[PDB]
Amino acid sequence: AITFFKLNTGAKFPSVGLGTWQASPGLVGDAVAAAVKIGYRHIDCAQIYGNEKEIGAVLKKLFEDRVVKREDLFITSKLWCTDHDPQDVPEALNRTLKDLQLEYVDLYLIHWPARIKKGSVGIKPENLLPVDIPSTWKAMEALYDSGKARAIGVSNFSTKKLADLLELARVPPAVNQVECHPSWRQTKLQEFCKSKGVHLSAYSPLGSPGTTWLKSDVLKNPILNMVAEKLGKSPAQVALRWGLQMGHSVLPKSTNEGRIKENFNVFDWSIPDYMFAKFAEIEQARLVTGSFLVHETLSPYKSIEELWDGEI
Ligand SMILES: NC(=O)c1ccc[n+]([C@@H]2O[C@H](COP(=O)([O-])OP(=O)(O)OC[C@H]3O[C@@H](n4cnc5c(N)ncnc54)[C@H](OP(=O)(O)O)[C@@H]3O)[C@@H](O)[C@H]2O)c1
Repeated sequence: AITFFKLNTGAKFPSVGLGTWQASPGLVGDAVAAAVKIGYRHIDCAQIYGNEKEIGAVLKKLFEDRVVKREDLFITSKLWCTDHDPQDVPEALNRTLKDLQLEYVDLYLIHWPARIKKGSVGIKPENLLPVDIPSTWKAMEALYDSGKARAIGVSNFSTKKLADLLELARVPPAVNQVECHPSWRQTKLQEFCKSKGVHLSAYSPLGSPGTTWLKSDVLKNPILNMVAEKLGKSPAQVALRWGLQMGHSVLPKSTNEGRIKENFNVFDWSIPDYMFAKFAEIEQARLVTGSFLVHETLSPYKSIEELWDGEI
């Protein structure tokens, strides 16, 4: 069925989470409510998504109304690039906790391996700062030690950056949340993660078709669509079930009730082995390049290639 994965802390991580990037403050509450009512037990959040207060207000209502108990939900949030200095780390989590109306998060992630100055809404390369992941991770470890974050992890870390952190960390990252879908399979990183006991969690598992500045080609892939037609499932369902069968969690985002439901119905069927093999020939390209962190003169990362340590 593949309904959860065990983290290196022992915690059960539900395998399908509701994504909330680009879910507006006006729509995200009803989306979270609908998702939890349908059976989702995992919500992927971030301070930078601009909607944690609205998520918190609905979580409060769901708990009060006895739809779910806090202990049965898995809530992830992420430390934004402005808040990597160790002094700023616990303040950043405390703001997220206040907004989400929680006493702890189940998972707290370093969102990207980069620092940015406070004080611009927009990102400009002038505001990029030198990076110090070991120092930031030590501050994350204190949040884990105190129970404010029951698990800590990273996001957008290449194999090399994750390896470098693992070599020196006291608390190993529980999760590395990265772009992963049939057009960006991440087999190298997944294998490394598995060997080290780190769970890989897939963002943009549908290829983020609603993002205007990305090509919308993942759910249109002919191999994927043939499998969908043969099994009587939607292209999104096939993409999601594929991810589960590859051994990673998936974080599909929707603000539409029907799609939220559709995306969760990925446990009562499977992609048969021979059909599954066909996915291996889908052309590969990374959609989310992290170009906002890349600059020839002003950044620790002079190119996209450097940001991903060649994983492009
Ligand atoms: N750590 C990171 O740096 C990072 C980066 C990117 C994403 N993420 C996380 O991962 C989540 C998922 O990634 P994502 O939001 O980029 O994209 P995604 O989940 O791959 O795709 C979401 C898009 O697909 C549409 N959609 C959802 N279900 C569908 C279905 N059944 N059929 C057809 N279209 C469907 C949505 O529209 P509707 O909303 O209208 O249904 C939306 O436009 C994010 O929301 C966020 O939580 C993290």
